[PDB]
Amino acid sequence: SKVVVPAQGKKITLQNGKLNVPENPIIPYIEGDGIGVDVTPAMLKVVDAAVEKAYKGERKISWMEIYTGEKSTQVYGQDVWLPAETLDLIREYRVAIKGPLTTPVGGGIRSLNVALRQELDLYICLRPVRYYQGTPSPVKHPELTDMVIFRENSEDIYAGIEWKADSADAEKVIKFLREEMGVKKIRFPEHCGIGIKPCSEEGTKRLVRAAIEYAIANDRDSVTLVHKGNIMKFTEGAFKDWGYQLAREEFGGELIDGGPWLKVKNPNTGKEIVIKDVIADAFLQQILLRPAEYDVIACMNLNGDYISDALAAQVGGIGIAPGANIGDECALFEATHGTAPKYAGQDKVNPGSIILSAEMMLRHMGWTEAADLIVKGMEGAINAKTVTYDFERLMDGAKLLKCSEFGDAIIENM
Amino acid sequence: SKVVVPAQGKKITLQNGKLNVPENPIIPYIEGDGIGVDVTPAMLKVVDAAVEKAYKGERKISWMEIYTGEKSTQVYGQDVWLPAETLDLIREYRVAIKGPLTTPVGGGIRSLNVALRQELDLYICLRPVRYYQGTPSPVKHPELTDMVIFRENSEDIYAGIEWKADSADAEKVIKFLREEMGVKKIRFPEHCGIGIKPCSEEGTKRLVRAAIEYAIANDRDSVTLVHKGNIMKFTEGAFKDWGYQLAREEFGGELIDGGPWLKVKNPNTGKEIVIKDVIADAFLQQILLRPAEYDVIACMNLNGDYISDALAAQVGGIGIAPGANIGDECALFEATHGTAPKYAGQDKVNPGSIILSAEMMLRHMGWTEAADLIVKGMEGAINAKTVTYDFERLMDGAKLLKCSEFGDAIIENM
Repeated sequence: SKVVVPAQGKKITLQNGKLNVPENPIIPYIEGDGIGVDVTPAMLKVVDAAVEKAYKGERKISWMEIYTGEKSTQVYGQDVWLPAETLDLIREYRVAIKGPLTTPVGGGIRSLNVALRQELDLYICLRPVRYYQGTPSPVKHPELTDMVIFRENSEDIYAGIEWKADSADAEKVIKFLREEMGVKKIRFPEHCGIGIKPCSEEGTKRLVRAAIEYAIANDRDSVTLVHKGNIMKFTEGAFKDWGYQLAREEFGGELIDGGPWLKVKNPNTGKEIVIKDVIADAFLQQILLRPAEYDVIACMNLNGDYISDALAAQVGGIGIAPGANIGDECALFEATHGTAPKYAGQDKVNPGSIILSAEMMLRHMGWTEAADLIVKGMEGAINAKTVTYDFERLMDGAKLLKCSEFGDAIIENM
Repeated sequence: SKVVVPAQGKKITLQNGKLNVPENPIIPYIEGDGIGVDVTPAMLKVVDAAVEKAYKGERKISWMEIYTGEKSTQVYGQDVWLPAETLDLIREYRVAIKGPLTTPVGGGIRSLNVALRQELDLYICLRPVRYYQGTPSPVKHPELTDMVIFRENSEDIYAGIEWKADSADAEKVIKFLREEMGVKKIRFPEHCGIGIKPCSEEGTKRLVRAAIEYAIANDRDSVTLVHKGNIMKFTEGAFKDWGYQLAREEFGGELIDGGPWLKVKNPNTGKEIVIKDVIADAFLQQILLRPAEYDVIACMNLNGDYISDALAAQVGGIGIAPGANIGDECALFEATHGTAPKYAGQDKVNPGSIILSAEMMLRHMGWTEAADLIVKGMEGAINAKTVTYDFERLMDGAKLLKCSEFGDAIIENM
């Protein structure tokens, strides 16, 4: 209604579990608030150059701007932070990409990023982190990290089910818990905020299924379920048990030794994938002390959030980390950093996160050649030490480029 | 009843908020399971040598063995994992120290470490992590880390309030949430485990009060409240607000700029302590990229658990990290690693964690001189590269010592 659909261009189609991508597909993109205004132009330009180069003019993306966040209020009026038609158009066109998003405080509005994930049921938050050679790192051996995070997006304490301390609601559920359920374990029931943490069998088996499938499809070496199940036995501990059950039941997993670990034989390469688990606080230690031991990671919402952020900091990628939210019906790729408003408009932040999320978008579309050209350009620009301000402070002998110029340096190294 | 109280020795007394420690105090110690049998002898020997050396024979600790874990079942019978009299004797003698503890699976027994914390109301889990010069680290600059963690021990998702998927209880509380509370946000209400996360005003203000007091008493530079309050507004977000409120209300904090940060003037040194906050997933990134910016940390149960484990791994201290659980009436110091049963009895693991928890025990007793002699010995032994197997693998040119021998190397460097 305020989105103008491209006169040239055709919709991507879902023909039962498989995307049928035209040569001129319409992709919705949400520009983003703050530095979204800088990074999103850089990404439309390097993706267009990559499909122009890979398919020699045969394929072209028809970009369609849709709205969410601060820009949606400037287009539809001060009150609409998430238009109902963004949800519809992402549902419809099947794959979209977005920049960083401002959620307001003061108006009872919960996280717009989490709102897109939950409203469209994009239950997989897929976070690849690997080291790009030559980026400045805080750790001695960042090249040892090559992990892919499958983070559950629809349950956990992130579902936003909670009531304020002293609210009627809170008093009511605390009354129910003490009187009807007989819980004598809340230390101070007065002036007490309550949050609910749900974890279901359908919710964890659909994420774990995707993670092992990823491992079979890319011959990864192992799937690690991370959980804090020694203290949270019926949510986090249920996650690890339903995860192992699904690897036994659906993937024909077998005990290594006398357990608990399983082996899944990859029906294509013949190799064995280890399904193992590790407690989430020892895992935060293990990614720093033995990163080469881990590969594909499956975990719940909160932990997945912490794990990816922590891993992206050790490889030097806080600003170049890609991300996707995938459901059965559509996928939304995204810059995983913030709106950074101090820099907005100055053309200086790193466009690397949304550009590498656009390669994940291309790869997902089946446009592998265009997608390999972007990570080829990326490696080259960083190796050329022809870099953005955030990488040049930490590097000696680098050449400082603006946001837009690092975009052309990715195209030059293609 | 099976503990034999020392014929020489006198009880420590609490004479309103202040410990009155005799020259020959009786300290309860729980040996611990697994490698507890190796580390706890090393710690009784280096602590005795440190008080012998510091006070030239005037003071002496009367050690009294009490029981919890696997050894309690061998003393009181197969079913008693936590005797009621351990709780009483730690209450009574005021300060105790313990080794690693085995909680059994199969018998519905929740975490014995968490059980001591909650049953004795030791609401502060105090975790100091600093770098000891010359220990092998995974990061380029471990010397930049010097933080003290104040982790809330009595609330959060760690209170163990939860019900299994498909249990009558679970069905009942999910029914209450959907019908009586009108929650339409649980994605899959069938086959769903539910955990409760409580956060009260009394529960967070008593931890934050201790953390700022620590900062005033040791002239630390700042207190950082870390929380995941953008998604969990009424528990984690209530934590940050009640934390700032208590710094305004009780410590006379003032806005820096137009907020949100506060300044508290230290009434002894005149210096300003910054009370600031940072979201918990960006904080896991910040301790690796800018560790010198942070000092005293206050946080809730789960986050505190993750933060300390992560910080102890980057300074090379997964096996030398000290810890305490402090309440208003008693304190329990502890090895913060596991029972490690494969090595148990072999005299090879690092006794550094329980020894440095014993210096925190000594310091807490007011026996500062004996406590400085232990960290003097520690620095010396590690600097002499006269070290235990876990540090020698990662070091070149080290001399390998057994557990007991690293204990004598701490005494030699005293």
